[PDB]
Amino acid sequence: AEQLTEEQIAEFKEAFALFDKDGDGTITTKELGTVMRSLGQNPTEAELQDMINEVDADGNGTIDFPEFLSLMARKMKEQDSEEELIEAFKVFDRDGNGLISAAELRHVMTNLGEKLTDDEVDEMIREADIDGDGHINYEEFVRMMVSK
Ligand SMILES: [Ca+2]
Ligand SMILES: [Ca+2]
Ligand SMILES: [Ca+2]
Ligand SMILES: [Ca+2]
Repeated sequence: AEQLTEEQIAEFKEAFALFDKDGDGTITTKELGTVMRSLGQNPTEAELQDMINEVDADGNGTIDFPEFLSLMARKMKEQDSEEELIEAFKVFDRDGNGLISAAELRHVMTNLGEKLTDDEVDEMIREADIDGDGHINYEEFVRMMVSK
């Protein structure tokens, strides 16, 4: 009773069409290459082959539209969970400097209904901190959120 509407499919065909320059229904390493170069990156042939191999489920050396539909689904699913984590990081990082301090984390925990001492909060930071600055940056934040 669901998965994809005609309209989503139509928009996924538009995207496929940008890459499939000659309209044969497949994207080759060299078509991938033409699109990347247009975006200011010039990958070597070996780099292009690793990107296709990643996506090529049947091993025929090219990406058809079912294969691109699979890819696009995994990717946007992933882009959603990254949006969530970036959003939760910017509410904690009250001054926007890239780093959650102990004062910032304690203030947000109190608005979440948890009145924590500075010792409690220092312990929370200490478990998550990797570079030893006593702040949580985004990388340390994601590594804690995805599992301790
Ligand atoms: Ca093609
Ligand atoms: Ca294939
Ligand atoms: Ca901050
Ligand atoms: Ca740190």
